[PDB]
Amino acid sequence: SKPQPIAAANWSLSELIDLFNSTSINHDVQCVVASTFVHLAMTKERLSHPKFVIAAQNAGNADALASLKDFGVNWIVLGHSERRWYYGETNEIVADKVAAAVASGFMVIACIGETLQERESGRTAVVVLTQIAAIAKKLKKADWAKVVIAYEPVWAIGTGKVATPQQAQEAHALIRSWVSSKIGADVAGELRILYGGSVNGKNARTLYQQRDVNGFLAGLKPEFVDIIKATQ
Repeated sequence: SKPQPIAAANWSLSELIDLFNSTSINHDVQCVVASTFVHLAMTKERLSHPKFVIAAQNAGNADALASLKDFGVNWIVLGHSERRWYYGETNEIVADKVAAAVASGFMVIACIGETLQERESGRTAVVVLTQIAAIAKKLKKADWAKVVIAYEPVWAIGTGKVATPQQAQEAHALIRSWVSSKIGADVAGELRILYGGSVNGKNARTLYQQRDVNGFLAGLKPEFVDIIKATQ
C-alpha cells in the first residue's frame, strides 16, 4: 500500500490554530505546521493536536539547528521555491542544509521542482532529478528514514494553476523510480513524496488518488483542514 501520508502547511494565526485543535482526524496522517522563527514559540504553546508537529523553515546554521532541537522542534522544511529562485540557494546549498538537519536529529521535508520555463522546454525530468541527486549525494542510505520529498512546480506555487493529476503523478513516479534505482527499492517504497502548488480540498482529493502521491504541502490557511481530509 502507501506509506503514512503527510499534510504540511508552510508558513489570524490564533483562529487558525483553534480550528486545527478542534478538528477530529479519523485516519492515519502526519500533520505538520511550519512557521518562521518569530512564530514558533506561540505555535508550540498553542497547537496541541497530537497528530500535528511543528516545523522550522530554512535554518542552515549548526547552532541554530541545535537550538531548535533543544526547543523541541523536530521537523524542518528546506529548499522551498523562493529559497532557490529568489534567495539563490543552489542545489548544493539545499543539500548541505538537508544533511545538516538530518545530522541534528530532524525529520526533513526537502522541496524540489522545476520552473515555468523548465517545464515548457521539456526539462522537468533533468532538473528535478539533478536537484534530488544533489540531496542524495550528501546523505547515506539510513538517512532516508528522516527524509520527505515535496515536489512543487514553481509555476504552480501561488499562481492558482495546479498540476493536473497526470502531471503530478508523472513527476512523483519519476522521482520514486530514481530513488529506487539509485538509493534502493526499500527506501523508495517508504519514501513520502508530497505534492505542492495551488492545492485546495477538491483538487487535493483527486490528486491523492494517484499512485505515487503521499500527501501535500500547502499554505497555512483555513482550507488546510480539507487538504488533511483529502489524504485518504
